[PDB]
Amino acid sequence: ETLNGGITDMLTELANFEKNVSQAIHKYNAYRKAASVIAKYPHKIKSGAEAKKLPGVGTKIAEKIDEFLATGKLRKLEKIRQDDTSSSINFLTRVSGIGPSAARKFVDEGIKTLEDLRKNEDKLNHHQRIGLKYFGDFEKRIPREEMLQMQDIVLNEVKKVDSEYIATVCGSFRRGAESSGDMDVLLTHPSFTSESTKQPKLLHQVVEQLQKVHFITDTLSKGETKFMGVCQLPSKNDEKEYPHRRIDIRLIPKDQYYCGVLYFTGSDIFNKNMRAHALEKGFTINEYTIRPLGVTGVAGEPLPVDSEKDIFDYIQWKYREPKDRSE
DNA sequence: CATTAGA
DNA sequence: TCTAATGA
Ligand SMILES: [Mn+2]
Ligand SMILES: [Mn+2]
Ligand code: NA
Ligand code: NA
Repeated sequence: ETLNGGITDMLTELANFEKNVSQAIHKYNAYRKAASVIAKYPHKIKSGAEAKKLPGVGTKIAEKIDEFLATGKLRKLEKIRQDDTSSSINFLTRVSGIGPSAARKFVDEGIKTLEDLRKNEDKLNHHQRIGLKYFGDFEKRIPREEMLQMQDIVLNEVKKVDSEYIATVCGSFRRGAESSGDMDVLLTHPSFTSESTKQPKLLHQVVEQLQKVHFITDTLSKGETKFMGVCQLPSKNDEKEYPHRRIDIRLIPKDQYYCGVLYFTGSDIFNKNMRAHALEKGFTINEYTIRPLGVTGVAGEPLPVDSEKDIFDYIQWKYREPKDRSE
C-alpha cells in the first residue's frame, strides 16, 4: 500500500505504456500481475531477487526493480515520459471517444495536438466530435449543488411522461459525494421486466422529453436500452452559462432494478465486500440478481427483490445508507 | 462484460 | 461481421 508503492507504481506506468503506445498486450499484461503481486507482498522488497521469487516476477521486471531501487528512477520510464510520440498517444486519448487505436492512427497521420484535432474534424466520428467539442467541460467535476439541479429536473420529466417510471440517480452523488464526474440515471418501469419483450419506446420517450425541454443537447449513443449523451442546465439569467455534462440513462427490467441500483451505487469496495459476504451467507450477487447458493458447488433461482433492503435482508446485513456505502 | 457505432 | 470505445 505504501511500502510497495514505487514498485507497483512504475509497474503500472510500465504496463500502461505497453498497451497504449505499443500493441503489446502481453508484456502489458505482464507488468500487471507483477504489480498486482508485489502490491500484495507484506514486506519492503529490497532487490530484484527478493521480488524475483514471486509468481509473475521474472528476470525482466526484477531487472527493472534494482535500477529503480538503486537509482530512484528508470531509463525506459525516463525515455517514455519524454517520448513526444507516446506523449501524444496518452493525450489524444482523453478525448471522449478517442482510444489508443485511434490515438495511434491520428498520431501517425500527424494529429498530435488538439488543434490538429480541430483542423481535422472530418477525420473524426460523431462521438469524438462531440468529445472534442466539450473537451473542456468534460474534464471538469460536477458540483453536487448542480447535481441536485440536474436530478431535480430529470425526475420531473420522467414523471411527466408517465407517472409509472421509477428513477434513481446512482453513483457517488447518491452516496453523498461532494462532486461527481457524470450523472447516472437508472431507470425502470413496471411494464418492463425480464420476459415481456421490451418496449424500446420506454427509453425513447424519456430521452425525447429530456431533449424536449432542452436538457440533453446531444446524443453520444442512443440505443434500445442505454442512452449516452450530454446535458446542460439552463444558463439562468445570463452572465453564467452551464458546462456540458455527460449523462447516461439506462432502462431496466423492473424485476432487477435494486440489484442494479445497488450495484451502480457502489462503492467499488462496498460492493465487493458485500458480494464477498452474500457468499458465506449462502448466496450470489451480481449486477442483476441475487441467487441462493447450493452445495454441489453452484446453484440458480433468482430471489425476489423489492428494495435495496430485500437484498440486505437476504444476506442478512445491516441496512447501510448510500452515504455509508463507502467500503 | 455488455452494449452501441461504424465500416 | 468484427473491432473500437464507454462504462462500471
Ligand atoms: Mn457515468
Ligand atoms: Mn458516474
Ligand atoms: Na518467480
Ligand atoms: Na478516450
